[PDB]
Amino acid sequence: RAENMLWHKLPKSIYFRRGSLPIALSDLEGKKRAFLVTDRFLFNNGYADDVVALLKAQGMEVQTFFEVEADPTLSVVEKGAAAMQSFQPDVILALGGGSPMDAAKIMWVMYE
Amino acid sequence: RAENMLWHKLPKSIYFRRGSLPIALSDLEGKKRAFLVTDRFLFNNGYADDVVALLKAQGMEVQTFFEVEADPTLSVVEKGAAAMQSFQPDVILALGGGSPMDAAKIMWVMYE
Repeated sequence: RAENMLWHKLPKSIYFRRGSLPIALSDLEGKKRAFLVTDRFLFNNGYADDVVALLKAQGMEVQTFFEVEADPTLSVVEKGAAAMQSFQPDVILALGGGSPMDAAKIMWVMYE
Repeated sequence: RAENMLWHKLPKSIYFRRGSLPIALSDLEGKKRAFLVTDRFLFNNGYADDVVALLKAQGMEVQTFFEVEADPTLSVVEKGAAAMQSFQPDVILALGGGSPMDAAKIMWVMYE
């Protein structure tokens, strides 16, 4: 007979406004390698260009990965993992809605 | 002319119940050196004994510091900093209410 543990834990760091992006990423000093996780629709739009330009702003070796559809598959996850672990990036950029981010996380940890 | 940043940031990890202590500190594996920050009243009570016993539970090189009164002083802060930086602890244990904790923080960073 005994009692339990309940929980409340949060990510440490969050930003929120219009035009956050530049002032949000301003504090990104010497993190050197970067990797993009996104979808080809959004990457197709004039959106990824913005962030890679801001990555050039101090100049990062990056590569866009827009190769996830509506779901994590067990098929993109390993190609993305293999590609980035070929790259050995040191910062991972999750973009978008639903599938792009979490699959990244997964293959992210697969890099670890 | 431009807009600003507002904020919301939190410590990552918190526990909350009755008898948290053992199940809270259970996840404290190989952190090896420990330092106590407390007051001589509370240390005088049968309270510090409990935590140092649980520190022995896997066995930590620790030392109690109960030498702060109702306030940070500019006098205890440096003796505590000097003592711990003689010890080089790697985990700092803040105990109590008001003055004991924050002064620690201060001299904590003075160690850094």
